Amino acid sequence: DITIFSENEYNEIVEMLRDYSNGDNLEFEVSFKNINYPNFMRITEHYINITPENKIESNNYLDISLIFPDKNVYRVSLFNQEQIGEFITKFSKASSNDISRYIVSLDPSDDIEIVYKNRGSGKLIGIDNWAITIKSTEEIPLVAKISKPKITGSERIMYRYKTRYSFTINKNSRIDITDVKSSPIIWKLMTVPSNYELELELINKIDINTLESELLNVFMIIQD
Repeated sequence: DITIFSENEYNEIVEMLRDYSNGDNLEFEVSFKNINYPNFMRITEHYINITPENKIESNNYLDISLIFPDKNVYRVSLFNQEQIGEFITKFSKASSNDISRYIVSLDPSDDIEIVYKNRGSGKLIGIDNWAITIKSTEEIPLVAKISKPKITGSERIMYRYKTRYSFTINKNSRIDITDVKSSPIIWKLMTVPSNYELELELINKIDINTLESELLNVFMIIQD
């Protein structure tokens, strides 16, 4: 019998879980900090071997994030491997203004996912003793009427090439483990050293005690 949350953290997260179940397009995520390569290998191997095939989703994609002055983000995800290659080749010498103009011109499809991340609605709680962050953010999917944000020329761009493995451990939870190549420069991206991201993403609201037990299970895999 071991606890993750203190009394104040428990009560604040309970309110976050309530807000999550009540608001449209809200996501609830528990991000694990300082995941390195051997952790990545252990986690991926652990879940691939025991998770049923239809509950395993594997995706290679490029996330282009346009960060506006208000700190909000317009993010385009390209899933088609050839379009990723064409984008990298055609825009390697282009300016941020030229790239941003092309990014907002793209229309959503099965290979192109678009989302507007309202970081102002963001609620973030760090659990210092367990190196995790509990976050709830609004992510509005722009699918195929779309009213896109205006390009002024003061946008910052961040590129993230991701190799993601997603495991649906039950009806309300999903483990996302990702090998990420991050860079604000296009031609550098595919060769920059990988950072590793691990998250427990909710599909539906759960009791905080169920959240505690699920997080403890992930910590048990990570720990040496």
